[PDB]
Amino acid sequence: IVACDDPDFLTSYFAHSRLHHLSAWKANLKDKFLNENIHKYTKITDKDTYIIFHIDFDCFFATVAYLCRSSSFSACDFKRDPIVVCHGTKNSDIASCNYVARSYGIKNGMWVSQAEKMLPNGIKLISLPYTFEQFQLKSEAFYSTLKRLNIFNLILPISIDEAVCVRIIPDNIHNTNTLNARLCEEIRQEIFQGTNGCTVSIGCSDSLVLARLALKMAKPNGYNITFKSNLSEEFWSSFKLDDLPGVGHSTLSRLESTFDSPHSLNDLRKRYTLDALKASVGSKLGMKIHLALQGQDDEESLKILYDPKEVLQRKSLSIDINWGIRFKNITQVDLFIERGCQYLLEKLNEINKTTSQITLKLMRRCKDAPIEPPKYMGMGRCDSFSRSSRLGIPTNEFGIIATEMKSLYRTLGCPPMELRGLALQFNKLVDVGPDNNQ
DNA sequence: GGGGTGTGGTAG
DNA sequence: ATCGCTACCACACCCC
Ligand SMILES: Nc1ncnc2c1ncn2[C@H]1C[C@H](O)[C@@H](COP(=O)(O)OP(=O)(O)OP(=O)(O)O)O1
Ligand SMILES: [Ca+2]
Ligand SMILES: [Ca+2]
Ligand SMILES: [Ca+2]
Repeated sequence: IVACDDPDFLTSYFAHSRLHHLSAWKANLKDKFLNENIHKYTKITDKDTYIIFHIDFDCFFATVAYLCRSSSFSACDFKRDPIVVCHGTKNSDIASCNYVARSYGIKNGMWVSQAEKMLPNGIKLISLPYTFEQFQLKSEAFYSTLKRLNIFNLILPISIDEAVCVRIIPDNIHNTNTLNARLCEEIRQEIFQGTNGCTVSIGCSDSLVLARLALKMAKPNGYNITFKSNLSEEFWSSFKLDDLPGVGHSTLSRLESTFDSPHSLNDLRKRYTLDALKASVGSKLGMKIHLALQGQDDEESLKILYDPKEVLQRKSLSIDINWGIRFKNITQVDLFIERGCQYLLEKLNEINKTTSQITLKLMRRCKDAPIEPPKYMGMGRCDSFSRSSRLGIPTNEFGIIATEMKSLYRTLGCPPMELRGLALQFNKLVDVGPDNNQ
């Protein structure tokens, strides 16, 4: 039990937080891409022709947590039991669940107590603990396999368990689906072997957006090849609106309110007009969804193909702690800001950078919300407040940054006992080169 | 056109 | 108990 006023809190929270791990793993994968390719341009151009293989472990955490589960939990079958990965017993997030559990309607992000109610009396919910180190070792095997194949002009990391692999098809060369299905089946089999029993699915197409939908269609433990030329009403009628990239819960609600609750991408595409779409969800997102409904990528999503090094370059750096924040006085808040600043500066120094703009953001208990929320140590219902500050010259100096961060906190007027969450952000970073003279 | 701010949204 | 992170894109409204 490490409390937020304990010097070890940040270490212990990050050690347990799957969302921290996902974000740290992604950041390390992007920096490794930059280093591996530091002397390899490997350029893709608008005139070039390519195929995308979008590869993703099926229920990654649940599959690995099961394969490596301790003897305390020997009594469960992956193919017949509803398995979830989570920390606790009641208001604890399901990090991952297996397709059996999903068959009952259970979803990642659900609380355990909610997913228990969805099980007909008789079947038992099996909760496995996280196995963070093994998640990363299986991932290592995965990215190693992908590299060893020497069949992709570009291997873009998406997350610990997900990558977008680009193969250039030269104008002279003739591609067949015979070749694609075999590349698909090789990848799936090598990864199954290299990871001791983990399965991936694969979407294969000639746009990023379609490969993504093809991969959704292929799950679980399969692969799907759907090119622009293969599009059909049958295909579109198989997807929900929030299967589209960029359509999260708020965009879904606006789409359902605007276009009379479509229930498939076929409904949406038979009903929309571009302008009504941009009116409902925004101009750029509107155009993106419009092009997506043709199977086509937008300008922003193509940039990762044309200049992946610019895209994967880190432009800001931050920490967010919105769980376990219970402080009594301004002294302990200041100490915590200081610990956060030191952590962020250690990271900033590891990447040889300075920052010229910082932000403090906080979560303050809603005036009518309970002091202790439903979730143990949760932030509960909160109001967000944020303030930023431009520095004089770029810096990595703790005295400048931590003092300004503590000043920013004071300007937001949040009593320490009402504090439920803090983010510390370095919004602009500057390169440190060999010449640091004035 | 540029830059400025604080907020909202998405994603594994 | 329980570990509700974090990068980056977009927008609204603001300065001349
Ligand atoms: N909040 C979260 N959002 C997404 N993934 C999360 C989250 N918390 C934990 N995870 C885990 C679930 C996975 O094991 C891993 C990668 O996420 P993701 O690929 O979306 O899910 P998944 O592999 O369990 O299911 P799917 O087969 O649908 O991809 O991260
Ligand atoms: Ca996955
Ligand atoms: Ca994934
Ligand atoms: Ca989506």
